[PDB]
Amino acid sequence: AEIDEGVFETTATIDNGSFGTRTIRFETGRLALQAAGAVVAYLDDDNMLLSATTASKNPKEHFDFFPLTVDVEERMYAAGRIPGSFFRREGRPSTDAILTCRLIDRPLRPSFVDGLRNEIQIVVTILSLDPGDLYDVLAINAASASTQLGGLPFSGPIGGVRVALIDGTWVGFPTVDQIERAVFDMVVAGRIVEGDVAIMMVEAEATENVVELVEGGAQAPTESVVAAGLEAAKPFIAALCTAQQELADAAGKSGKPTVDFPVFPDYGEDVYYSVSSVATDELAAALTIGGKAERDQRIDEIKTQVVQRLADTYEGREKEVGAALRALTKKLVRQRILTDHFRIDGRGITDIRALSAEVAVVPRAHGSALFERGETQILGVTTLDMIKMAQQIDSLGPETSKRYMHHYNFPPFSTGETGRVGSPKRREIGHGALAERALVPVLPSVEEFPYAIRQVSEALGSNGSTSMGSVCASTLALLNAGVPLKAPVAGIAMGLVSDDIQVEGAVDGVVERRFVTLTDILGAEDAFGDMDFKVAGTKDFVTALQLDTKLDGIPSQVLAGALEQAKDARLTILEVMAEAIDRPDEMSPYAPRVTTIKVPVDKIGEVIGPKGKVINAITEETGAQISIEDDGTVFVGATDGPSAQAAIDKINAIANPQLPTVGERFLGTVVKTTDFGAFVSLLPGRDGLVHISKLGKGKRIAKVEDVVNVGDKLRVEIADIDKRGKISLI
Amino acid sequence: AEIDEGVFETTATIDNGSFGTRTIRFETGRLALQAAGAVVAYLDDDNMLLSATTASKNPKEHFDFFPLTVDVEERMYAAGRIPGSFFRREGRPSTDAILTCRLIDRPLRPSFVDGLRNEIQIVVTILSLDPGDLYDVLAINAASASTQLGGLPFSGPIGGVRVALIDGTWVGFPTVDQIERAVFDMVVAGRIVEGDVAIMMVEAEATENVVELVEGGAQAPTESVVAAGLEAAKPFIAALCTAQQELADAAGKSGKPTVDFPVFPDYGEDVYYSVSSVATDELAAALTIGGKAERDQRIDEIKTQVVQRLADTYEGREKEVGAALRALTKKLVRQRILTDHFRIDGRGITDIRALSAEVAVVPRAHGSALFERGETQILGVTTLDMIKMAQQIDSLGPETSKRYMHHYNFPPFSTGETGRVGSPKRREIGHGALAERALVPVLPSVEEFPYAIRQVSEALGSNGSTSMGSVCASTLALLNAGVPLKAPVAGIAMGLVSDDIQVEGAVDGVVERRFVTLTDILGAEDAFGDMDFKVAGTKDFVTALQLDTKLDGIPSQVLAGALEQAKDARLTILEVMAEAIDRPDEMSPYAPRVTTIKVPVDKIGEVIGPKGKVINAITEETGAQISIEDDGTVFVGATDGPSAQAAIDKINAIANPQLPTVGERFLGTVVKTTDFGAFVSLLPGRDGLVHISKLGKGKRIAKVEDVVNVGDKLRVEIADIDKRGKISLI
Amino acid sequence: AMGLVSDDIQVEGAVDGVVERRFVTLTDILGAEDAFGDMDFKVAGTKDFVTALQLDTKLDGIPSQVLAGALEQAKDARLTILEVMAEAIDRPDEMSPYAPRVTTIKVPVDKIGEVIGPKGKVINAITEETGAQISIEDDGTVFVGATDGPSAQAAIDKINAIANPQLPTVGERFLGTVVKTTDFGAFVSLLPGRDGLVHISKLGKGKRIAKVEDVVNVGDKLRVEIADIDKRGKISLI
Repeated sequence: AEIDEGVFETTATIDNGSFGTRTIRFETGRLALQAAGAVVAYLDDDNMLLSATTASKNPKEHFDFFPLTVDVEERMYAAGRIPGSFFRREGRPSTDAILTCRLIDRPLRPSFVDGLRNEIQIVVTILSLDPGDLYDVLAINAASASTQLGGLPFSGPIGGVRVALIDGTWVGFPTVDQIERAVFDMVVAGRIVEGDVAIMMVEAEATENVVELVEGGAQAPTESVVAAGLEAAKPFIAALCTAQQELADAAGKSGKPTVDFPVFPDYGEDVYYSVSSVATDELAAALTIGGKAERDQRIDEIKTQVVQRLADTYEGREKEVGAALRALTKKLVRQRILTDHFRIDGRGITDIRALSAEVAVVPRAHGSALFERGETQILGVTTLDMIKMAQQIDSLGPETSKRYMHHYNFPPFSTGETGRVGSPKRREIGHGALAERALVPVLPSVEEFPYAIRQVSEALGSNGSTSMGSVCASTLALLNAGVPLKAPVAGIAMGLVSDDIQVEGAVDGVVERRFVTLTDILGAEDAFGDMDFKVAGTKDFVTALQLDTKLDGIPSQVLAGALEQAKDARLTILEVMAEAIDRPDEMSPYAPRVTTIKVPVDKIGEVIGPKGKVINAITEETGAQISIEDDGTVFVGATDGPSAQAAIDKINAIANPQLPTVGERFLGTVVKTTDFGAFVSLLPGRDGLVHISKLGKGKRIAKVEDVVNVGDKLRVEIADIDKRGKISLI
Repeated sequence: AEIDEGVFETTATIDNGSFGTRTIRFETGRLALQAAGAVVAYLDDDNMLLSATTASKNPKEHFDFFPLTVDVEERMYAAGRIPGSFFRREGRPSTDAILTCRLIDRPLRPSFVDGLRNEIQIVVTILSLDPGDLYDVLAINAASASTQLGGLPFSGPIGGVRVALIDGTWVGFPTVDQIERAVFDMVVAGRIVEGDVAIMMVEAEATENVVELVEGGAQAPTESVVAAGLEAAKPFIAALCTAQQELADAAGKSGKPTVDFPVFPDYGEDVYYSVSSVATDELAAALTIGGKAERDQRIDEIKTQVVQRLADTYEGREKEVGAALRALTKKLVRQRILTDHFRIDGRGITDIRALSAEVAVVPRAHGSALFERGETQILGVTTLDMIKMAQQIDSLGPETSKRYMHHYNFPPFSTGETGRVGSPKRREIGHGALAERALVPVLPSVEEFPYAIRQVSEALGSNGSTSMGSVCASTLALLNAGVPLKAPVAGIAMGLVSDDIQVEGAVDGVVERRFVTLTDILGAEDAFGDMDFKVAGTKDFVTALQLDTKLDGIPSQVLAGALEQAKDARLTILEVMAEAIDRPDEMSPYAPRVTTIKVPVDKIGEVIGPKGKVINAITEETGAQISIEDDGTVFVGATDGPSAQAAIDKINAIANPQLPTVGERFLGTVVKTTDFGAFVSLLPGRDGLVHISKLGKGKRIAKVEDVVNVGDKLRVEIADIDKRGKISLI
Repeated sequence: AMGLVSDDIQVEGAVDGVVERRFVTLTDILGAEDAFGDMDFKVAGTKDFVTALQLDTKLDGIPSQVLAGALEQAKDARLTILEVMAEAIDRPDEMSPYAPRVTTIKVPVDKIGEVIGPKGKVINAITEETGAQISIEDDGTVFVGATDGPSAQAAIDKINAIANPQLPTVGERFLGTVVKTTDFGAFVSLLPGRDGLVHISKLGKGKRIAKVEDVVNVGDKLRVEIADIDKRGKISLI
């Protein structure tokens, strides 16, 4: 066992009520000795991931941001399988790997000492994944433990758990079974400070059967239930963080940092003091008028005047004074928004910016959308095709066949600046994943609507948040394409500014926490904002959330009000949508007309046979571009409507030995006809059953050469064909 | 022939005894006129490669190493075939191309003028490759000729041949047939200096059936036969290098270079004199204590004092100072490892550094290994799967279907420095290929153990040599995986330094040639070493070897002793290794439990025709999807223990039932009937036949139902036992 | 490739203006000539008709009268290089044995369905047993292939010995042996993938059958003779 010193193990016990108990263990020191921090993780004792963070000794100069680059080596051998690629090796990390990478990276950057320059990378390699489990929460927990153990400057460990509303109860670290049983899952990452846990980050979800459960008996996910879920997630985070700190202080490390890290602040305190003291009041006075027409030009001219005024004094320093002006205008806009609460546009705080939506723009495509909310412009397009082609990833997760894949784009010409175009970055994948995760539950079932949907959310220009516009374009396109949505979906971005300055407060202690939740966020608004939710859902139940608290948010009182404002914005957006388009439109004939049919499973051997030919010939000659389906039950389709109907008739005629019903005719492949009998060579192995006396009128033949006379008028017609499957007359 | 004025050609003849003679020819000037070097190569007038070397005129400053970038354009059209990729074009060079790239790049860097910075690239393209031939040795020979002809600063031409021991005889440049017949194939590359050949590189091998040949009558490949192979390869190298030299000096070139090359010495001569003078004997005396604790403190003390007596004196020159310190340090440690006969560890030379091994670490995977030799900690995991999926590369080489693929990993957090994780570099591929080539001979055959083995050698912190640890972890993962290895195999890196020192001699200079063979290598040890083997083999016969002599090694007396030291090291490894685990373990349930069965090929098309369907559907309804392969092997997905056991049981009881006996009662049914008879399908392996004439008990029978009415029991009765053993139903 | 330079200069003329547009079309281009050139064609074609062009006017070219002459110069150079061609090689050479000699045949759709049909595992079995890969489409064309030239002659031999047996001459008889028979008929592999029938007229060679068990036994002697063979690859027995 642990006979040697250096392998420090701990436990993280979670009850999860009466739905089973799972244990989480962190063991350090046995592996990856050289890396600064080598914690591993255990769930149920059948899950194993190893985390490691390594600090570059040589500091970086040309960098100006924090170069924290996280990555997950999602090795294929954790489950008992071999990669299916042409090279038999894991390639570039898949979509789920990049999603988990963004999941781990997001609640780590704010919790770092400002202005760190030495390159820091966190590696989380997967080693064993039981089926039905997700490698998200314990991965981020392990990474937090790893960066904690290494002695890096870190503001305490962060825990991460998944909760799920299953039958009115929340469970931690659920498996796929309860995830299907539950109606609403979210990940929650947080840190405890001063004895209270603060929700650093939460990424929500709606399952693939939430509508059925809500109709079948459940509670509609709303602000109350998500608040309850946060409350239920708090104790699990507390337990995880306590376990992490027990591990950290057990090793005797994470106390005094033996290795110091040179910090690179953007601006000095002296230049800050000088700039603020020389330009504290005139800039505020010029801002307070808010001309809304030339106020911007006035503020630029103040920046120019101040920078020429204090650029002669100090030579060779340019960026720091710009950052100092940024911080100045920062403090002024926050005090202004906490005292009189004006937005950059100058209008109210509880009203959405002007918007407009158009439908049926792209001519040939099966759908279109021009959701044009203010400056943000998003174009969405559907492309319906046969269930033959769809997302078919292979990875450690249990997901195998994605019917609905939601691509995305951030072309450089949209933002207003140049840049290379090619493989999308991680932000693109994250936003597209959020859009798909938000729009999945309302999409219809497979059986009612057997089709493959692909949605591309082109971004034709964007100022701030742009994923919600992508969701709106996606729903517009889905209704225009003919997909029978259960309920149109919509999204909106929700900001919030904290209270850093009180009312005067020289002798009076009062905290006017005027938690202004701005109805929408601009790029500058997100720059000087402190909070963001970006919720999205239908009229009744939310679908996605993304909260990225910097620190010590914990409103616990106005979160309901912010959710209510988001809900009001969502209903306004949906009302404008309904004024634009309301009901699922008729399906446009340019799409392939695939009509489902029902056949017995054992009868497929007669329908398709041993993967036979002639199917491609009929595809070329008529347009029956159907191929071998994985499910077996074949749904043939054709692009043109009349062609689709003709295909239905001819395949229904050729594939089956159809009963001689009323008006039934036989149209097969007649290659040979002879007079010494008859043969139906439909498919090898089996032959069409015939009756000897119903064809020969109860008379036999002796010879073919002499007996068969030239002149035999064959007035032979079948009278009755029964379904017994044998030959017997009276 | 001389078919042009200015095109010079020559020959390279080899006897190869009675196993055929293959002429080798190089002709220059006919192709690639513009590049500085235009050598092409011929083997048996049916193999063609063209080698070119181009020197960049503009010097490179920011570079500090030698930027010799070599690459082989393994053009797919050398054989008569088209690339099978989605774009019909050769993509990134395949594994064998990278292997040849490392094969050529390895014994060229030492044979260059020190401190060269001008970019030099060698391109070796393929044009024709007869099947059964390997494009390795003539490629490096042609590249050597190309670099010699171009007038580049070069030590001298190098020759390389592939020599294989067959039936006690060595044959150079063999085809695949003799290679399969042979038991040991070696590629030797070296130059000739002062009239004597010097072996500059060796890369050994063991064939795919070496053990069966050696047990069928042969000699076990040992140290003596390795020395014999080196001796037999010497004349071929001599002849090849002679041909290269006559080709070069025939052109009138390769004497005084018209084009000169400016060099960038690492450290200056004067700074070397200064550093030596200030730290001649003080540094030696300080290091003589061998404290091994504060040595870093005192060398940094020397560094700071060197700063304060030279950096003020000489400014703008800092890196070459440190180069001087490290060169002088390597000089002292070399002379001391000669005189005092001790290494960095401080203990005996013929002593293996501490080690430990563990088994069954990764829970879910089919195997594991924690070979933890000192600092270099390595991990290995097996993953058994079906034959249908495996490596199926297409290239010029005759290898098509690879069963055992041995991946490798060098994650950045291992060494303790940051890095970019993604596509592996050339060193990763080279080490992984060496490991796979060392392990392949002992792995069992297809028929006894039909499985697809894929193993990854994760590196969890490595200091110096790490491929041998990968091989050890490989044999552990295979042993724990359940595959019956013929004999476990390991290997230990072998170090050795030359002797520039003398026996005292205050006035004369003598030769004291005590070749101390370091039995383990650290990174610094190989940095200031001159000899490294990395041998690996079982108790009886070696499998791999990698010799990389710096220059003028030619021991010829102690190579056997060093190999015996390696033999003792690997015997100690294997003893501890068996102390860890000895015999192949029982097969783990999580693996796909495949059984072995045989079927008539001609008879599959009657009842086994469905194959891809029907059976899969029913066994998925019963909960075990089976991917039955056409070869007869039962490829079934065996995930759960009880499920897998029931699956293999039903399969064994359904596909190969115990052969029927007289008196067995089973109730079958007929499904097909026509005018020419009826097919009876009861069991595979015997197609029973029935008729209607015998159904009348030796009397004419027009109808059957007329005799039997309701209430009669159709008990299967043994009416009579005839000598023919043929009966009919009732 | 044809390259020309525009005459931006006049004949002296400090004040005189003469349009002496010496549009010199350089018949061959070097790298430096392209660098300081002003016109690129890269025209290519056969003796009769051109195929490709690539025009790269820098600025204000519009010759409209000397492009014809440039094309004639290109045609002359093309004819010269094609004469050098003809001196080098003239007619398509012999089809090299090393490359895969694939020979095609044309048969109707009915022949395809009988021989292979739905492309089951029989195609793979034939490929493994002989070494010939066959790609068949129902568009009317029949591609039958084998990589090696010897494999190709083996494949054509099997096709023209199974589908198209040679018609025997007068006086020759062939004696064959069967490995397993039946009573319903013979499982002779005249057409793969299909089993025929033997009529009641020729079962007894003109003899009626009276008793099944008492007289007729299993293991009797039966001879088969060909009636007629067509060139369509059929074996019609009546």
